[PDB]
Amino acid sequence: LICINDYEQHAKSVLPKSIYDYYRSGANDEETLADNIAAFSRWKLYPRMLRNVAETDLSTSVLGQRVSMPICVGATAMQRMAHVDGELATVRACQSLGTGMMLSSWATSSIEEVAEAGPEALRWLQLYIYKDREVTKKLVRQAEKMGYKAIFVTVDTPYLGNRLDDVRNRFKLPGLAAYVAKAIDPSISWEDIKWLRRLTSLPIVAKGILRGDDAREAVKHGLNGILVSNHGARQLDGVPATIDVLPEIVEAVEGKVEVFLDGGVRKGTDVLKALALGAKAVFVGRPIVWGLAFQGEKGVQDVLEILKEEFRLAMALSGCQNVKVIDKTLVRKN
Amino acid sequence: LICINDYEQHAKSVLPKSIYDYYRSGANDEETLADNIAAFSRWKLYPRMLRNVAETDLSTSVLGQRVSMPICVGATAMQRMAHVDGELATVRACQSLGTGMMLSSWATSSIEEVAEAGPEALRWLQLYIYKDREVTKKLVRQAEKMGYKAIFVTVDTPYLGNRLDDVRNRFKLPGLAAYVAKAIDPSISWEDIKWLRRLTSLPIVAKGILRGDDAREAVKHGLNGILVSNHGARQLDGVPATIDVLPEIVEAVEGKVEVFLDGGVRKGTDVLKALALGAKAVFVGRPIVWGLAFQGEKGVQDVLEILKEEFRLAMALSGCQNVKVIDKTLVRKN
Amino acid sequence: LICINDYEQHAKSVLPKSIYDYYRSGANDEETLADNIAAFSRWKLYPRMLRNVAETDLSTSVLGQRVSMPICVGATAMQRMAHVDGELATVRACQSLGTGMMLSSWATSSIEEVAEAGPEALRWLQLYIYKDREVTKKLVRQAEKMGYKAIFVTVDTPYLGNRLDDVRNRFKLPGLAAYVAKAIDPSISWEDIKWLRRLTSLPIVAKGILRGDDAREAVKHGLNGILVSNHGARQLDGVPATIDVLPEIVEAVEGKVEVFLDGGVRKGTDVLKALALGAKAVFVGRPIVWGLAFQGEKGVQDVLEILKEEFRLAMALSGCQNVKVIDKTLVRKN
Amino acid sequence: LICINDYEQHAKSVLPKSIYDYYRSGANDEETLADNIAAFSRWKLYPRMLRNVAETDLSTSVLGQRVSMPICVGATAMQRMAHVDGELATVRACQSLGTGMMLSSWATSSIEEVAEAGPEALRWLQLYIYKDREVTKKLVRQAEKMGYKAIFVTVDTPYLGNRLDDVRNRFKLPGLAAYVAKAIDPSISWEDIKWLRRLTSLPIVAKGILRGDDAREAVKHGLNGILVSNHGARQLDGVPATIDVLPEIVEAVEGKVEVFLDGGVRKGTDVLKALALGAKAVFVGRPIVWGLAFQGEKGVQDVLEILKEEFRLAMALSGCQNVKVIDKTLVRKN
Ligand SMILES: Cc1cc2nc3c(=O)[nH]c(=O)nc-3n(C[C@H](O)[C@H](O)[C@H](O)COP(=O)(O)O)c2cc1C
Ligand SMILES: Cc1cc2nc3c(=O)[nH]c(=O)nc-3n(C[C@H](O)[C@H](O)[C@H](O)COP(=O)(O)O)c2cc1C
Ligand SMILES: Cc1cc2nc3c(=O)[nH]c(=O)nc-3n(C[C@H](O)[C@H](O)[C@H](O)COP(=O)(O)O)c2cc1C
Ligand SMILES: Cc1cc2nc3c(=O)[nH]c(=O)nc-3n(C[C@H](O)[C@H](O)[C@H](O)COP(=O)(O)O)c2cc1C
Ligand SMILES: O=C([O-])c1nnsc1Sc1ccc(Cl)cc1
Ligand SMILES: O=C([O-])c1nnsc1Sc1ccc(Cl)cc1
Ligand SMILES: O=C([O-])c1nnsc1Sc1ccc(Cl)cc1
Ligand SMILES: O=C([O-])c1nnsc1Sc1ccc(Cl)cc1
Repeated sequence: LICINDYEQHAKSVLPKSIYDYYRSGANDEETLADNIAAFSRWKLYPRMLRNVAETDLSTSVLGQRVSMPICVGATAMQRMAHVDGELATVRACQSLGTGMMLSSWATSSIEEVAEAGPEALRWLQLYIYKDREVTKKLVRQAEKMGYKAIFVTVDTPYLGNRLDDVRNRFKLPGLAAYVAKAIDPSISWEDIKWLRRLTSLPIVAKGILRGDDAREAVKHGLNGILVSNHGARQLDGVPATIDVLPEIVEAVEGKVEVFLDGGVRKGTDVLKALALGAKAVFVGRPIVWGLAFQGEKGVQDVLEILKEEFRLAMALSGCQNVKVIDKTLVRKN
Repeated sequence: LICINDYEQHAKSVLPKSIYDYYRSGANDEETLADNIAAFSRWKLYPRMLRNVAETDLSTSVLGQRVSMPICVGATAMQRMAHVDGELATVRACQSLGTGMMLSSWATSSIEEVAEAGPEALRWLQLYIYKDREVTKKLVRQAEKMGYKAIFVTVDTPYLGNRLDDVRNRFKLPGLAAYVAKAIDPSISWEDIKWLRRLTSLPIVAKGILRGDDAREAVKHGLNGILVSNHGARQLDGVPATIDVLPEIVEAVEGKVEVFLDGGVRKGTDVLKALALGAKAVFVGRPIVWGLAFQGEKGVQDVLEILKEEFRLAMALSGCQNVKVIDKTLVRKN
Repeated sequence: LICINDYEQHAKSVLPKSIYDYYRSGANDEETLADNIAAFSRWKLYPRMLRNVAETDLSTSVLGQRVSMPICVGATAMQRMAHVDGELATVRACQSLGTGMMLSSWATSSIEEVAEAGPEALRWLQLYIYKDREVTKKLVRQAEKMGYKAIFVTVDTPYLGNRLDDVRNRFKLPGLAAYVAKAIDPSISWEDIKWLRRLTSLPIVAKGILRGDDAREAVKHGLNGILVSNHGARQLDGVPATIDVLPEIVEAVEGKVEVFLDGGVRKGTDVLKALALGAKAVFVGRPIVWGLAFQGEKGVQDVLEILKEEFRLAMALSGCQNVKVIDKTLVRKN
Repeated sequence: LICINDYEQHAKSVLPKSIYDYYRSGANDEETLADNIAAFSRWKLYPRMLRNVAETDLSTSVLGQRVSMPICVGATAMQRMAHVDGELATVRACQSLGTGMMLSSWATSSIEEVAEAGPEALRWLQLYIYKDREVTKKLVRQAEKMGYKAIFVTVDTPYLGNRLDDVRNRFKLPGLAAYVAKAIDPSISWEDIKWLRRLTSLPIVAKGILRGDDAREAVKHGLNGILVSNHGARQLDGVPATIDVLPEIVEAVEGKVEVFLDGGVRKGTDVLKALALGAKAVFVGRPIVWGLAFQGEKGVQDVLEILKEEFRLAMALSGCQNVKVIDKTLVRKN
């Protein structure tokens, strides 16, 4: 297969409508789902010519840890619905490639099983502050023990988003909105973030910030990064594309913490634009799932290599031999 | 049924083309009809994270009177064409929900019958200043006697709008433009508003203002609110979407009177954007009619509950525990 | 028939493709043809409420002469291809309605025959400065003798525009680009306009100006008006919609001469927007031809009455009792 | 055939999908391919009236050499795939017309064979700085010996662009990305341009610059022109349309060297807009290939004459008797 969009159409075939719709969906009318993609098109590239691009180096670092490319795997729940191997395939592919994986909450594999499947792979844990604070506490402890290098706290889901396709055909695995309400605490504030900060010395990244002020607030509370994310357009519909908010957030943080982006990344040029606008790395969600549905582990590895090569070429044609050379002048919005 | 747009398609089935077309239509080319919806999409949401949203309270007040949500039923004529119960179903549903209903002119039920059907429901009367001033005078007196809490004077209809579908297949119930010309006085000015002001101490709201200067003029003449309305895009085609004019009107009124909006509200996020831009409450027109055509009273109650829950979720995901927390920074226009 | 767009589809039926295509076409890719219509949609209306609109008066004046409405018939060549009566039907309909007609060059009726068919109708002559100056001279003399009240000099056609459909199927009546090259002088400058000015004391209007500087130049050379026109999008494709250039031209002329508009007028609201932006009257081209193809004289009269009533309603709903009340604040561009 | 777009559809018929797709393609999603065309539509024309346009003269000069029109043939590889005569047909047609041809790298004809086929035709050579510097050196020497009047150095291809259709069906003539990597040196910098400058006293034009700073840098290094080009949208997708970047480049160069444009030119009005924005001449790529596929030499000659006449008419209708009269005020962007 040639590009990421071919993988989605192949996953559509191999997967039951019920399950493909769950992975594909955005919230309500899917205005933001469409805009995550479209916004990248509105950012035009202004490449520099005649720079030595012979040995294009894609390596960078995420929160102190080296990675082979600024493209890492984002947290998506219930990966075993896409392929029998699920999270284990994902993490093994990340290991092959030298990139990191964010293990999702409601993963279809344990934190321990993931660690063992990819012992040398870079691993981070995505987590919610649950009603039962002890559950959050145990997860953090387990992540520390099992060699996970960061905690991503998702802050944009006091309740689960209203995804129309999920209701039209009811859904379950051994609706979804009720399970979230029982477990995830809608009352949480910056005080509950102070608690999480004292709970661990691991780098914590606030996942799902879309506002400048909230970003400054994250910095003030001693967190170590912002993942600019609209939760794959699955939460509040009508929020801007994450590539559009990224500038405001990059500027608000004033270089004090690393800023990352997910939502809409499907091409090498997407990666380049995000890094030009100031993101340190990007995360992909759906593309990994589509890879998984096609060929499990080899599917994920293929998806990440297609993105890797596309990013290498896009870097080369922009006159960027390494990631440190990328700058704001490479992009301008129409 | 899941969302408001499903109700319209169901009403299309159950209703004769002649009658569905009457409820659906805008004026001339329906440019504004389309824009009432589309404009909401152009207003993007910038939600705050990590605010306590455990006990989301949707209650507010309209012209001194408490309501359960900032979503109230707008005036639409001839509701018995949609369902045998018409206005009686509508008002009973509003009573169940704790919201208000604007009784329309040319209602298929009397002011007295409506009052009795929903004695404890919040009720307002929509009215025109008719040629025969006594007819207007009696209606006002009746509204005072029957427990109606406000008068909405529609000021945007000196003549009836040209709705193409209404002419293509002639229309009637025991064309429409002739009945309006006989009854509604096209000569009326702010002097006729001075008259209406002295006529009653009930709160009067100017319904159908689209200009800043006209809004200031309404304030100057001692009226108690502005309903920013383009009459469901049924009057002058080529006027802006009401969500677009709302800022100019909110600013022109300088907090001296409450400002409301109708036209295009179909989703919880619509409600949120209107309130963010400064409206106190919104009115829905067509959605109530579609509810009525589907299941009469239960249909209207369902429509309003779908909107209610959608607004609750949208509020929660924006970090708004109550309506007093909503502010201008929640929205920015593309 | 209800609106102007219904007339075009009826004319499509009754006319041979060859002849309908000639009347319909724009130049090259028809970018401007589309934009003449579309631009009107981008101008939004901001109506005033509660102004006495009981006796809406549509009468105004064109170059000193009273007319019943600011909607007049523009010059279109070869009207007998659409209906046996051609120009005679057109002028008789204008007489019925109390509006003016611009007789076209290459009319399928003589200046004398037109004058006799509508003796009391307001008549102007459209003219080119031909290579043979005597032909232009005779036409001017004839127009003076036959009671024509103005000369419209078309200045945007040194050569005929390239209309793709006209070449695909060759065309003729007892190609077209060769006849223009033989007759119309491509060398003409403002000096040839000085000549035309001294030739007659009739009001002369420069037809087809699209630039501010050219408009000032027309004023300087003692002409009496500007018809802002892109020749029905038939000349240079990729020029702006005439409703877009009208502001720049209205401002450049500084109230020294009357300014008119044609191109794209199909609805009453079009007329209103043009007058709001400062035009004194508008001309319609194609709609008259479509009227003619449907019912000859009654067809033209119907077309003009539909426009008349639509303009009356649009005026009323904007709060304009007469044309003198229309002002720039009625419109704002998106 | 009437216009350039008819030629593409005819070439689609006569050519195998494999070969048509190679000539047609852009890079990745073809965002820029579409925008090269679309951007011209966004530049509107503001024609002057009543200027003597009797003897419209289209002649100008490219790098000191007279040409019959500001429309020249751009470099496209492997022209014999389109027609048995290939480059020989192209150059003979340019000779007939009095315009120049840029001979492409990977031409299906030798530099010597081209020179002989069109001895009196204006000829320039397009070239890459190859890994083997001697190959570049020989080409330059040969171009000097064989009467070529300029060297166009393509600077936007350190690696070949990723054209999806080329991979879907593999391609070859007695994939393509491997041949480029073996031959074209991705390491080259402005120092390798200094080398090329000392290598010849022929005018050198930097082909494929899209940035203002890079243009200034080209000027500083003693080059003689900039060809504003995005390589027919075949390299980095998501770069602006060349007509959009042309202003920034024209201004950055401050009249010190001639600036040219290719990419998207299909109509006479395109040529006019490019020259209005400050380009001295434009190059066409694909249209020549489509001409070639239809009727070889007569096909190319037809294509160039259609463009020539369309440009003549567009010039005339703008009030431009010659190319020296074209100015920035003729265009404004929407
Ligand atoms: C199938 C699905 C499940 C997801 N599950 C989670 C989750 O459990 N926790 C979380 O923080 N984000 C979750 N996300 C959001 C992703 O972390 C990420 O923000 C999003 O997928 C990025 O957008 P993309 O899919 O266009 O790459 C999920 C997204 C999808 C598509
Ligand atoms: C069927 C129909 C009848 C209406 N009748 C009246 C009316 O009698 N008086 C009035 O002031 N507005 C009337 N309106 C306008 C509504 O009060 C309200 O402005 C509009 O419906 C809001 O737009 P919406 O339908 O998109 O919610 C009517 C609208 C419709 C659709
Ligand atoms: C069929 C056709 C013939 C025309 N003939 C002339 C003409 O002879 N002289 C002239 O100045 N304009 C001519 N025009 C342009 C019209 O005067 C007028 O500018 C144009 O029709 C207005 O645009 P509209 O058709 O959208 O109303 C012609 C237009 C059309 C459609
Ligand atoms: C078939 C094809 C082959 C091309 N080969 C070359 C080439 O060998 N060297 C080069 O500098 N540009 C090459 N180009 C780019 C052209 O020189 C030119 O930039 C482009 O075709 C202009 O865009 P247009 O096709 O829309 O006119 C090629 C373009 C195409 C379509
Ligand atoms: O966007 C998404 O799909 C999600 N984000 N956080 S949980 C989630 S899906 C989900 C999976 C399992 C359970 Cl129990 C509840 C919810
Ligand atoms: O938009 C609308 O449908 C309306 N607005 N005011 S009356 C109305 S419809 C109407 C109903 C009944 C009569 Cl008698 C006249 C008109
Ligand atoms: O737009 C148009 O159709 C026109 N404008 N001026 S003449 C014309 S059409 C025409 C009619 C007759 C002759 Cl002989 C030449 C040309
Ligand atoms: O856009 C294009 O098609 C191109 N630009 N430079 S070479 C080229 S195509 C090509 C032809 C032949 C060989 Cl060997 C390699 C590449």
